[PDB]
Amino acid sequence: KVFGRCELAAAMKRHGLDNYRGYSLGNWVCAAKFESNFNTQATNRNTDGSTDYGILQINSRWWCNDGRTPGSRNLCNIPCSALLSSDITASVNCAKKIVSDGNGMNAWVAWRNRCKGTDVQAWIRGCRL
Ligand SMILES: [Cl-]
Ligand SMILES: [Cl-]
Ligand SMILES: [Cl-]
Ligand SMILES: [Cl-]
Ligand SMILES: [Cl-]
Ligand SMILES: [Cl-]
Ligand code: NA
Repeated sequence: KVFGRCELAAAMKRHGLDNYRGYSLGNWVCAAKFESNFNTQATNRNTDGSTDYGILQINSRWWCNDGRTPGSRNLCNIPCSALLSSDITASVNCAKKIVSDGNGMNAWVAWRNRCKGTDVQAWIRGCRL
């Protein structure tokens, strides 16, 4: 499922991401934007053998199980495929866990490089929320 911008904002908010751990909706949507282009089915293989999954490109090295990342953990306790669903609940819950890990949204390299310190609220501007 490729979400529209305001559609994803709405879904993220309904799942309590809005201002979760102090990050406004604009951050999460911006992050989704540059991480996956709003596509629940986005995957990317990393050089170390791990894989990024879903709308927030959650990584199998720590957070999910894809059965093909030797030495990895499954801290969100889900198969990585659940992160690819048209339903963002799993991605959202797992993201709440990541963003509490100690380093906030810096855990997403695209957020740090492309969203952090920008006018993130542009990302939810005009959305009926
Ligand atoms: Cl699609
Ligand atoms: Cl939309
Ligand atoms: Cl915002
Ligand atoms: Cl991650
Ligand atoms: Cl594995
Ligand atoms: Cl923080
Ligand atoms: Na894993």
